[PDB]
Amino acid sequence: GEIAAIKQEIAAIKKEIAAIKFEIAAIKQG
Amino acid sequence: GEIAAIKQEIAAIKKEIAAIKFEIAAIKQGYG
Amino acid sequence: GEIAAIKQEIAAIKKEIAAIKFEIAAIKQGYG
Repeated sequence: GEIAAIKQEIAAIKKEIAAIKFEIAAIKQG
Repeated sequence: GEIAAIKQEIAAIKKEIAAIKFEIAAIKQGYG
Repeated sequence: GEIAAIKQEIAAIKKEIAAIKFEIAAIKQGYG
C-alpha cells in the first residue's frame, strides 16, 4: 500500500515536470 | 530506512516543483 | 532491481529539476 502510494507520487511528479517543460518552452517562444 | 529516505526525497522534490510553478506564474505576470 | 529502479527515477527527476531551475534563472536574467 505504501509502495503503491509512493509510485503514484513519482508518476504525479513526472507529470508535473512534463507540464513545466511545456510552460518553459512557451515562455521562450517570444 | 531505505523507504523513509525515499519519502524525504519525494517531499523535498514536491517543494521544488511548487516553487518552480509559482516562479513560472510570477514570470507570466511580469514579476521576474 | 525494483527498488534500484525507483532510486534511478528519483535521481533522474533531480537532474531534470536542476536543469529547470537553470532555465528559469536564464529566463529571468537581465544586465543587472
